[PDB]
Amino acid sequence: GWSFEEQFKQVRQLYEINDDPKRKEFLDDLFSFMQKRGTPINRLPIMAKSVLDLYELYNLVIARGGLVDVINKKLWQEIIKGLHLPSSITSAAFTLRTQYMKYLYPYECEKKNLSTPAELQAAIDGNR
Repeated sequence: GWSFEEQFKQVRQLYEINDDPKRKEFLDDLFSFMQKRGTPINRLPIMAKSVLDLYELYNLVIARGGLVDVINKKLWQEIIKGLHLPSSITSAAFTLRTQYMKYLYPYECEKKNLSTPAELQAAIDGNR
């Protein structure tokens, strides 16, 4: 069974990444909003000696033009390329969008309000 405290200590190493005020303040705001449940994100795996920085995923998403733009254009390949998969490419694309949707879709919309969950379905419906 996967222990919950294991995901908890993984969040502490995220803050230890750097004492930069921008990164520290960002984590306090993002985790605090989703803190409604009280637990961190979905999971935080460890890459060799590096930790999967959530900040990197968000910065890459905006660097593209918006999560909805990425879904409708299906530019998940660009983010997957940065997150080099081992060699099995499991639900790599699917795994990224679901965890983001679980606690980062409201946060992204709150910070920029790129679009509404209504038109998002139009973007998701086209993919299907």
